[PDB]
Amino acid sequence: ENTGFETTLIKGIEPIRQFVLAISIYHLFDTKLFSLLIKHEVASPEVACNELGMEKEKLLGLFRYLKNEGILLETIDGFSLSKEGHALAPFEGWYVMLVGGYATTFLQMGERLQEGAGWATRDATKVGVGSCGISHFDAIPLTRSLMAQAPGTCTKLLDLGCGNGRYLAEFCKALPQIQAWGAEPDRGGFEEAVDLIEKEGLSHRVHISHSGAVEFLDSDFDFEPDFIVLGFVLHEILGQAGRPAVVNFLKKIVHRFPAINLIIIEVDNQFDNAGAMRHGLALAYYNPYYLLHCFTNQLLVQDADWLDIFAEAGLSLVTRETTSDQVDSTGLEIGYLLRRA
Amino acid sequence: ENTGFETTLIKGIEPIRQFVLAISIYHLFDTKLFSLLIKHEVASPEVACNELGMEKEKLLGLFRYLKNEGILLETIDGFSLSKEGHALAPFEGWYVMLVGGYATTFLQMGERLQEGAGWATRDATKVGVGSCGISHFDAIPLTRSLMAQAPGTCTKLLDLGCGNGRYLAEFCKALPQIQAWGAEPDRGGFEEAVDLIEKEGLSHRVHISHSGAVEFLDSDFDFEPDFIVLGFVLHEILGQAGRPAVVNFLKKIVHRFPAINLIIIEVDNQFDNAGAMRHGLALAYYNPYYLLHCFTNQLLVQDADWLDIFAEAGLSLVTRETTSDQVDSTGLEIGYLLRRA
Amino acid sequence: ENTGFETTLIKGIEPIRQFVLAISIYHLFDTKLFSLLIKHEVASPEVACNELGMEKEKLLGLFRYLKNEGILLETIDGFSLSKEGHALAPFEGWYVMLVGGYATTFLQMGERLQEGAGWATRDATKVGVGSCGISHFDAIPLTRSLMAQAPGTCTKLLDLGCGNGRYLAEFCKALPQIQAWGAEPDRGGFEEAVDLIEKEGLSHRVHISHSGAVEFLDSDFDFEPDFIVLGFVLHEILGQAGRPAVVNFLKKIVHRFPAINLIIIEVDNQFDNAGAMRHGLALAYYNPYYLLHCFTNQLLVQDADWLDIFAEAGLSLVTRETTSDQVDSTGLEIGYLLRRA
Amino acid sequence: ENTGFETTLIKGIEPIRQFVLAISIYHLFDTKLFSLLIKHEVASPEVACNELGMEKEKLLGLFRYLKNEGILLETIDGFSLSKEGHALAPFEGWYVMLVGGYATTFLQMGERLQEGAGWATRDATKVGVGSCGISHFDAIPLTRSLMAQAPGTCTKLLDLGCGNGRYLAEFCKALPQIQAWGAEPDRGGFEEAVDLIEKEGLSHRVHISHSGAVEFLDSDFDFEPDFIVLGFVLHEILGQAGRPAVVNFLKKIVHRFPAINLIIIEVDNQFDNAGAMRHGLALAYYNPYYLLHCFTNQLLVQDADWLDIFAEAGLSLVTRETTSDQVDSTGLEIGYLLRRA
Ligand SMILES: C[S@@+](CC[C@H](N)C(=O)[O-])C[C@H]1O[C@@H](n2cnc3c(N)ncnc32)[C@H](O)[C@@H]1O
Ligand SMILES: C[S@@+](CC[C@H](N)C(=O)[O-])C[C@H]1O[C@@H](n2cnc3c(N)ncnc32)[C@H](O)[C@@H]1O
Ligand SMILES: C[S@@+](CC[C@H](N)C(=O)[O-])C[C@H]1O[C@@H](n2cnc3c(N)ncnc32)[C@H](O)[C@@H]1O
Ligand SMILES: C[S@@+](CC[C@H](N)C(=O)[O-])C[C@H]1O[C@@H](n2cnc3c(N)ncnc32)[C@H](O)[C@@H]1O
Ligand SMILES: [Mg+2]
Ligand SMILES: [Mg+2]
Ligand SMILES: [Mg+2]
Ligand SMILES: [Mg+2]
Ligand code: NA
Ligand code: NA
Ligand code: NA
Ligand code: NA
Ligand code: NA
Ligand code: NA
Ligand code: NA
Ligand code: NA
Repeated sequence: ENTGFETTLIKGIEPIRQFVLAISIYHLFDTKLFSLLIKHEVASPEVACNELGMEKEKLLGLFRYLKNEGILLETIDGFSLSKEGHALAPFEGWYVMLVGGYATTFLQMGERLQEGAGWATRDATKVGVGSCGISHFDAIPLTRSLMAQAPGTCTKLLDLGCGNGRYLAEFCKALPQIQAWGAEPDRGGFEEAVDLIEKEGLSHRVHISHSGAVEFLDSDFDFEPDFIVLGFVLHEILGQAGRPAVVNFLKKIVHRFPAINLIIIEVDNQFDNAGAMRHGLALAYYNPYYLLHCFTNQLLVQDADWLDIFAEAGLSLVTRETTSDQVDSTGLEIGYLLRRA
Repeated sequence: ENTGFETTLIKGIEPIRQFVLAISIYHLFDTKLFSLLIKHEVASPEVACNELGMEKEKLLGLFRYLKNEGILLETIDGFSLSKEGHALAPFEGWYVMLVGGYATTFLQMGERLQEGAGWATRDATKVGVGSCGISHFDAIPLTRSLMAQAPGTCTKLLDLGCGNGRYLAEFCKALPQIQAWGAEPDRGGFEEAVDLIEKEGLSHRVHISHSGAVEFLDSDFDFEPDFIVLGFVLHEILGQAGRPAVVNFLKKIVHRFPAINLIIIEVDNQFDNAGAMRHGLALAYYNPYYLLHCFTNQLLVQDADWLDIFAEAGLSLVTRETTSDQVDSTGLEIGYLLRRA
Repeated sequence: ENTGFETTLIKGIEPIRQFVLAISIYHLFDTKLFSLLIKHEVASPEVACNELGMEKEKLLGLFRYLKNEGILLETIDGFSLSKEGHALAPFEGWYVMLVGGYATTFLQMGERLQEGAGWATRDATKVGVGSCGISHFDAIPLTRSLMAQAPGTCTKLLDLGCGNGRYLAEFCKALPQIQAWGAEPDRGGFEEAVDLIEKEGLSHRVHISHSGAVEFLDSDFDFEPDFIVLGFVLHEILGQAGRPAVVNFLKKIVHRFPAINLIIIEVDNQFDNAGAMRHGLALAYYNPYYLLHCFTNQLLVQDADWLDIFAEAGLSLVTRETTSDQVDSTGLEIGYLLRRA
Repeated sequence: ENTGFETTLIKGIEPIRQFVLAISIYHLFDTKLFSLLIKHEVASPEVACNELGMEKEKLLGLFRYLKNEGILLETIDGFSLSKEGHALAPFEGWYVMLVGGYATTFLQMGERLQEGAGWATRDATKVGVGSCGISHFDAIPLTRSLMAQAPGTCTKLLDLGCGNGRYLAEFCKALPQIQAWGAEPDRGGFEEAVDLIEKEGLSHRVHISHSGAVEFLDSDFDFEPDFIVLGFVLHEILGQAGRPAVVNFLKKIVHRFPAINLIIIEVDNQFDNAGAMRHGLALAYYNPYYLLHCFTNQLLVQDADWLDIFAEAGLSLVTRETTSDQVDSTGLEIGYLLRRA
């Protein structure tokens, strides 16, 4: 009979309905259709196709799908972002990072669970670009707050694992005296960083290198940074190379630059903390973030584990802060301002 | 200031939270962890790992993620499906089809929108296995209803595009006189069909061929089916080969078997019908289904377009029915019972 | 142990969380706080209190509650409507009708289920005001569409069960030549109608009477309307007085005004129609609407039952239409344009 | 044109859809229909009507409404609780308290905001019965944990503001040696307490008095309790009588019983704490709870304010605990075990 089955089916596949919506919103941003709709206000599929070099029948299908979900409006003149569509604008970075960067990673979990199957891969170009977009809201203001509390003023800034260079673009625009250097090991992210710096008119003040963090510190250069930012990069080194390697890397930084101010941003691993995981942002963001870190070659640890690593590396904590409670009130994103002990 | 940003962020990325949940539920089913939890009732990560050949730290991460979402319970003895987890059991086919089969397809939409980029690919093995799982609820009962209304009793059944052979397994178990033949062009789906038929003890009554529908009808065989089922296959032929090819294929069927009863199941294309698209199942299932058909080499048309194709092919409609309103009340899934005019 | 109980509790009481939010949004509109926030942009509790004659500690509690739900933003200068709060503006009529008018009705259902307990009461003033607010979107445009299909021109309009007189105000602003008369039996609704007509500068063109529909038609007056509108009033007469009374009332209308055009708006009773009840607006609005109509002295019947009543009353159907699919695509709200047979 | 209005309307009035569902679930429990469906498994409206003395057409309306929402299933034999309906069972206390006890309170907020309008009323019988139902999960296990940490053994227990006496029934069933006395000032709650104690076969061990807490301590009796429980009652006395009255009341307790162990359960007022208010249970339960406490004659204060009151009353804190993180992980429900300083 299957009595009452349909009502249970509609609820049972609600995650699938939102799964397709999340990928469709990601493409709406990533293909620049979102930016096109903002600029044109109303655009026919023909006009959007001519501008972005797309095929009309496929574009009309995406637009009809989004209109059925209320993201777009359709009039005789074409399609436009609805109020709900416009409201998505600030969240671009989260879609780019988690869908663009990590969709393949989540899809690989079944095969990667097998004994000896290795780490799930990701699209590190989208992870870096998306992460930088998110950092505009949480990590960049946290880094700015920590920088203002250091005894010295920043004049030469080094950002290792810089993604598309958004921290350097924001700090340099706000603080005109700064000269900066970013290192990004992902080739795609490195190319986006060189492009962003050029587009912002900062190429005379900011250089980007295609390099990993450890290899950059082992390389030869005359730049003498007074600040180094490690935004969510130490846990990647921790997973990739191990704890002794992280301690040695931090020791190398203060051996080479004894007067440097280090700003480290990390996520506290509270995956197994029942109360922390009930916060709406811990469930929407941190729960999938913790899951992907169990399948990739990256290792999140607790606030106390980081403090112990800093002590072992011969670093003193100047101050520790979490993000503004207006953007992320979980207390899981922590910034540390450190100096040589 | 970003005043009130976090509350908007939690709602803004709700599709991403459910996107990861949908992929995680898909793996819970696909890896056989769901079946293991049903059998064991409670299982430690060590016990599940030993049984399925998995790695404990990755499995513990998936289990902790699912426990945070309420799908699993954790006690000192291990993990178990919660009431919410158990409730997911009937929906396996939808997760396997839409996530397993079509996740890559949705992820390809951005690149496939470009002029000349071609059709998005899919994992046709998962599409066929998942589709057969869904058909247990909607299309198999619809096919059974249409078969009972035909003038002749079924003795030799041909199922073209059979997936894992679930229609043949269900009809043969319920109707012991039937001999059946299935054709599935996807190698993976064909192998699952041979395995399912063997596991059900039906290899003496059901044969499966690795073949497409048109090529199967052009092949040489002595089998004289009195019923042919085309469950969601004509729209694939329509997209792949065009309307004249579909008409010629239908004409070939009644030329070769003039007394045959044809049962065709298709989805009515009402993507642009405002009222139809507000039904909860049209939004959860048919909206993403219509979207994927704009990006793959398959073409959905309306009920009237199908009736016109049948008239052109020299077929008469015996009866037309939609699915039981207890499982799918949209009126979009339509079954046609046809014979030679 | 209550293992995993909290996650089930948060979902289990989700209807209670939204129950309080719905009442709070209703008060935000009804107390004029919503209009105050629109005008001031930002207001401290002190400023809102002084303007509306409210108590600061209670107002701060409502504001903090709404801020936690994201309806309001709080800055050093005070509270403001968020983008989410602004987006609620068009829905005022639904909150005023279903919460203001019918909260007491839903709350009485437990006691009214008892044998001989009678009909649940409602706040008919809020039902009329709220219903008129809703009608701006659905029923007024439907009435306008039906009026344009009638032969001749409207010069004298009679609206029986007019609520706050919104149809008369809207029709008088679009058709500056018409004179109008409204009858509303609820004293509160009648007083709101006299006030709305005066505020719109229409008192020289529109008269309102405190009267029921049947009693108005039995009264003495020289007004010769060429159009009579019965917007969701016949089913109230049907419940209150019975089917013979409705037929007699309709007969009386065309006996007194043989050349009149009648426009009747009614809701088709499809409470027991599985497919109809899966539409998102059927669940959000029509399911509670049907429930209220089982506990109040009002009777909804099917489209065919209305057509039979019109035939028995000696009326002929000129045309029948449903609402625009841009506002209500259920097909449940039906407008009939009738004349004497 | 109202382009795309319907999709915005369905989301805009989602709180109203859940508002009606919450009231309907409350009645399903309160009228004993939920218990009837559990016992019968399947019941026709006629059978439920005959058993509970209800009217068939109204009951059929409630049942059809619930079936459309998936709470009930309908077969030829009648209606039954679906899996979703069965899953509601543990949450009865929350529906009885917040809907039964406080629906009138939320509905009065608009009028009670006016200067000099006084405190909103509530149905204290439903608040006490509902609160006791909730306490089975959170506060009773917390009280049991605190009792086990006190020196000696409980033999005489006094519960002031006992509601329906559920703590006394549960403590008497787990500790068969204890005698108990409860005081409840609400007449309805007092009568439910006398009935519950009798139904549990505990009338020879447990006495209930119709009295407030302060008046009970001022009355004459020979009972010498070694434990007194004040479960969510001190904040009611605080609002009703003021801080000096609460301090005097606590002083009176240890003056009369110098060796007594006091167990006080209170909710920490973190209404204005951004991070606390993002927890799913803080939004679902504590946000409406805080709102009700701004409109009723009850005052919630912070953990530090309670500790200060205890110090001023001459009490010393033995231990302080929050609820099990399996049921309530907000840290907002706090239990204090106190003794004379
Ligand atoms: C999570 S993203 C953070 C980007 C940026 N720092 C921010 O805070 O938004 C981590 C970045 O570090 C890069 N990365 C990974 N391993 C690294 C390594 N060993 N050295 C330097 N960067 C690394 C990744 O490619 C990626 O761009
Ligand atoms: C949507 S699934 C439906 C499976 C099954 N008939 C059912 O109703 O559940 C479509 C199936 O047809 C197969 N198919 C695709 N093109 C085909 C063709 N030209 N001939 C035969 N089968 C085809 C696919 O590989 C897939 O297994
Ligand atoms: C659902 S409201 C509809 C108001 C308005 N016609 C509209 O379409 O928005 C029904 C109105 O009819 C009024 N009413 C109820 N019984 C009536 C009667 N016997 N005669 C006239 N009006 C009646 C109610 O007081 C209420 O104002
Ligand atoms: C929130 S209920 C808590 C009931 C029970 N103690 C529990 O923990 O579930 C508060 C109860 O205290 C009662 N109450 C209110 N004012 C009181 C007073 N001054 N003295 C005693 N009880 C009071 C109310 O009637 C109600 O039954
Ligand atoms: Mg990382
Ligand atoms: Mg297909
Ligand atoms: Mg009505
Ligand atoms: Mg209280
Ligand atoms: Na981040
Ligand atoms: Na890892
Ligand atoms: Na299907
Ligand atoms: Na296609
Ligand atoms: Na209406
Ligand atoms: Na009625
Ligand atoms: Na409580
Ligand atoms: Na209060």
